[PDB]
Amino acid sequence: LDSRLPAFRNLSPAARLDHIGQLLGLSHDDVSLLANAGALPMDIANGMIENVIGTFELPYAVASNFQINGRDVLVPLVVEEPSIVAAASYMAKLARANGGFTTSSSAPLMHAQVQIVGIQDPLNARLSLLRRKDEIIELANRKDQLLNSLGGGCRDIEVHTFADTPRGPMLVAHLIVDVRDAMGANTVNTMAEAVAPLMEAITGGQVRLRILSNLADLRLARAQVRITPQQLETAEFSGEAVIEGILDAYAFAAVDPYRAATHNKGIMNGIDPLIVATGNDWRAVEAGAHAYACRSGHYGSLTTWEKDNNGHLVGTLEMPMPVGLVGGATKTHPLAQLSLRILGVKTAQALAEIAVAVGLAQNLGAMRALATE
Amino acid sequence: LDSRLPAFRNLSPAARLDHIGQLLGLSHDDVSLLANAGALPMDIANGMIENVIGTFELPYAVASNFQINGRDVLVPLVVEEPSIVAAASYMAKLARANGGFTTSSSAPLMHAQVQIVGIQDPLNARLSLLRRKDEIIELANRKDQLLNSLGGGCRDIEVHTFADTPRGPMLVAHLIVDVRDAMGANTVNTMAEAVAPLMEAITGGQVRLRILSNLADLRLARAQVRITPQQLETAEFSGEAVIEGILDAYAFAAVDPYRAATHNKGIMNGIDPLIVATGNDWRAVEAGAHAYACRSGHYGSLTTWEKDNNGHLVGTLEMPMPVGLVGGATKTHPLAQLSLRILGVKTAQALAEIAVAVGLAQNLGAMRALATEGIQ
Ligand SMILES: CC(C)(COP(=O)(O)OP(=O)(O)OC[C@H]1O[C@@H](n2cnc3c(N)ncnc32)[C@H](O)[C@@H]1OP(=O)(O)O)[C@@H](O)C(=O)NCCC(=O)NCCSC(=S)C[C@@](C)(O)CC(=O)O
Repeated sequence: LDSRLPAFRNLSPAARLDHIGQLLGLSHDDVSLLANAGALPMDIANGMIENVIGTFELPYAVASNFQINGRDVLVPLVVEEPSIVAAASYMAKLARANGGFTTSSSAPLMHAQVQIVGIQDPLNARLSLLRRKDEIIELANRKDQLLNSLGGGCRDIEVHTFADTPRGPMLVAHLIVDVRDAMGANTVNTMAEAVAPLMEAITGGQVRLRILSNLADLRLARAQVRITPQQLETAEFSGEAVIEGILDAYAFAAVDPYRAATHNKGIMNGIDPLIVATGNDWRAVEAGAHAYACRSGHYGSLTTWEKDNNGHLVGTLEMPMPVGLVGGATKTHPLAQLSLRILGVKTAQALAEIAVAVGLAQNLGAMRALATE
Repeated sequence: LDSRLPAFRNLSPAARLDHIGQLLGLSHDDVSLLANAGALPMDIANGMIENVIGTFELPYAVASNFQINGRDVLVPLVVEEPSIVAAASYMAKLARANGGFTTSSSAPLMHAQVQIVGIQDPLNARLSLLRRKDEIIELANRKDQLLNSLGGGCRDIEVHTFADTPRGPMLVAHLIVDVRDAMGANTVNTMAEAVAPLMEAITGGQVRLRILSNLADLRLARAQVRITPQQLETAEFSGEAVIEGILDAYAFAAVDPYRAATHNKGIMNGIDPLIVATGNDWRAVEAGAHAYACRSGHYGSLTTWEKDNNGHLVGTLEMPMPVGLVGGATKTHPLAQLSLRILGVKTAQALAEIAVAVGLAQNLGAMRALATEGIQ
């Protein structure tokens, strides 16, 4: 694949769609899903959520120029706001000159919380759980034999205590679960429910909440980009001066939450539309993102911007990125499936890596514009 | 208006649309926007964002039972995830028995930031700006005649310093701008750019960033709800015990960020789908919400839950809520306009007040389910 899409910006929607179909070797019938309204039929929509009266469209777009670990990728995006897609495509074009985006990710590990109340010895009860951790892990894994055969499963447990709250002592167990190609919510919740009776027997306490955490800080995806000063030169400003301006803008985000909120919103402009296009839960991605940004005790920037030993601008994005290829609405929505086909992703972590590349690109675009006006 | 919508959950989509069309007196043309797929014309879609190749549908639903300061309201929602609309609807049903949701909001005030670097005396420059604030405020208000004539504009300035960063001393001025019925980005960005030269002249620094803040903590919207124990009784648990379980779930969120993230995500399950239904920017609402949740230096719960002196469960939500009745897709998408019609909102702050009511109801529904689920 060549993702450069020359003159895409100026083609009609129909022409653009035909080119995409040609590049990818889409069938006529796949192209029909975008060439005509109504790919989400009403019997599917009506079964997805409650009280349905119709469907609501947003535009479906494709960003150009992306390249991830040396492979060109086409990126579908669904959103209402202008300039997002153009900026992403432009920053991807710049990145390609220097190797594109380089990405990595952790295993798809999600937390399942099990909250325990009713005991006067939470700190002791924590150790009772840990002593019996293999038993707990085995009980969790008995509940999803398929996931274990797919290469996932409950890997570990961690236990945290809150001995002094206004509502009395609490203990919180986390199952740590590899959820393979799912976002993970229903997969881990089921394990949390399975182990609850055993945790009650061990601790002597009462289990209350059994629920994933959206702070998915064991499910991290990472992206890098590099930009040279020559690329950032304008009529008004040297590239070197733009790079210094971007570093100043970054330091401003790092110290001031009023700026960090906006800086990180720019990142989510790039990410959330890919999450929507793939039928994934964008509230989950947002909650993970912004809670992670404040993990230090200060709400700061998700990205970093620095100058390397050659004077080049180097950016990173590392963040939680819980997404699926299966589960929820990813399989339900025919255009979610088409998006995954467009992307060519074969694992959920591959999708997560593309997401962070797009977020990094969108922040780059915002940094560049704001440093050059 | 009566928003109870009896039997709604079991009616066909077409019958549901008929029933709300009767209640509202929707025109033929309004109803027909949902007779067939494709209500967003491709020429409008193509003008909205770049590189458009088609459209992407999500389900469009209406939550029932909502009442805001005594008035029934119907709430359109666009989202992919189950249980949200039902939970919001059921908690709204319970709320009605005790007066519905009570709401308030601040004026639609947004921050514009102007970042100034390279000043050798930033703390002194800040006073030079504050002395000249009327001048700055008048410059800000020079160009947007329409906003001024509608009762908005720049109201004030504040100035903050960060004298020691790794990139040297920074001054940051904020324009405080009433943006009336807009979210406000273009309004405040434009003002930030306009005032920049003058600030530079006063301070002697280089202006760098000129840009809104999404941490819209002067644009707050507030909701309250009340639920009695009799309303919460289940087969297994008294309503009193359910209240205690909900308070336990709240305290857990207040102390543990791993729970708070999830808890707040449930609020946003309620809010974001209304933002989407009205053509508004949900990334801006998300950023304001979650940044606000950590203003203290601890990432906590946006909602509060207590028991009052009568033993009733009382909940609050106060948060930033920047939304528009105008701008972008809110104007150009025919269903964003239909949603506004369904809602009956006449100002952006009224839309914000409904948003927080729905977020509050969603969080209550989520907690209630988790607090009452038996052990397996
Ligand atoms: C890219 C923009 C929108 C237009 O740039 P321009 O200099 O006109 O680009 P140019 O015309 O040179 O085209 C260069 C490349 O840019 C792409 N491109 C430009 N315009 C379009 C378009 N209309 N459609 C598609 N592609 C476009 C395209 O890839 C093209 O390559 P090609 O010539 O090979 O096709 C430029 O205004 C810009 O970079 N904006 C970045 C900031 C921006 O508004 N971002 C949008 C979201 S807003 C955001 S993230 C919120 C913030 C800013 O508050 C976040 C924060 O505060 O941090």
